[PDB]
Amino acid sequence: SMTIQEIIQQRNIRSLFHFTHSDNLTSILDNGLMSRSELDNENNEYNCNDEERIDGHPDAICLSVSYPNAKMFYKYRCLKPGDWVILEINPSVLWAKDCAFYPTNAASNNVRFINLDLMKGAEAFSALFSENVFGIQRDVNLPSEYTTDVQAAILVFEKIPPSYIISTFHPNKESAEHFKRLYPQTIQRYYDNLNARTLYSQRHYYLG
DNA sequence: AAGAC
Ligand SMILES: NC(=O)c1cccnc1
Repeated sequence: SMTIQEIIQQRNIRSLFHFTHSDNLTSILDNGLMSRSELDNENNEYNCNDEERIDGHPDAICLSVSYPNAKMFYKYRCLKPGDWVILEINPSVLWAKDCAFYPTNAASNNVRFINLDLMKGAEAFSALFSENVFGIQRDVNLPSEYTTDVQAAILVFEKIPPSYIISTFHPNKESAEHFKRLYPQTIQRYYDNLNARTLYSQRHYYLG
């Protein structure tokens, strides 16, 4: 059976993504990504989105494969003013860290009741690219690196050190420059015109 | 363009 690494190679996956409010970025670039449970245990300040955590795994960090969860992301941009950023993360996390793989949002009733052990591993990862995910039929032109359902999720049950963050995307140049000054060894990227296909876009538009 | 229960 194919390994996680083999699937990455075959599908041309190059990026994992994690959106977050800019309020969190200093702390993430300093300390790495941490779960809600761990931030609470360390008494670290953070700005979270979800007030329910219906997934049931507050000790896990949520990532996306190849494109952010543009639906949940846009919701929280409407609800929380200020700049949002998108962390780009090495696909190596998928094998190097303790990951569970979900073909849709990890809070969905379609996936959250399954034995967590069945969601680890290459078989669970391959399911993110299935021809039909709980009624979403994969488009025949969707490129190989994209999940069938834009909300497909990775839950990472340990910390992600900042060396796995390969770049960070900003919604304006000033935001990127601010963080570049503070973190000169890191890559801080930005869009000048947000009227464009950007990682802030819905995926169907981005790939259109 | 607005998850999840
Ligand atoms: N922060 C994230 O990128 C995220 C959160 C919830 C679901 N999928 C991704």
